[PDB]
Amino acid sequence: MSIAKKRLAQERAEWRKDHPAGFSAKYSPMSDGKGLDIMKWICKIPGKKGGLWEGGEYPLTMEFTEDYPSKPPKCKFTTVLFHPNIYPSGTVCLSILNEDEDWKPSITIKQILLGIQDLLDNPNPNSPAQAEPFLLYQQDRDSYEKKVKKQAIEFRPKD
Repeated sequence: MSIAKKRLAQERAEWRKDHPAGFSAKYSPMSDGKGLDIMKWICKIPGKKGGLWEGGEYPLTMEFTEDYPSKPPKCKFTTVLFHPNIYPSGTVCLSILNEDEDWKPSITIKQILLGIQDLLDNPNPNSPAQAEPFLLYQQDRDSYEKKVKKQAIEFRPKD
């Protein structure tokens, strides 16, 4: 019994018990269609009300290794966001997701997803993972805010 999988099952159980509304966090379907992959989760983050990202839903994967809760998961936005701290790969750059910075083993999935949501509204000037939104954020905020708002519309759930 892996200690990673033991922890992940608890996280999922707790998540179902209580989680923020509008968020989603599930095991991903395995490509062969046979059951779910506990080591790769598919998540959704709603734009925070009142922020630039409001109205959007942002799909993100969390991939865990057998080293987890010791090592953080890797979080990647499925479609890349126009944001200073999201790499062109979609990968989230966030101190609590860095084992050499603020990652600690007790941190929950809920805490990660809320942390990332907060990041969306509050970019961090020292870890710029994407050059142009970082540039615009610093020097032409009005233009940044219009591009972000436009994108938020693009990520509105289908209807």
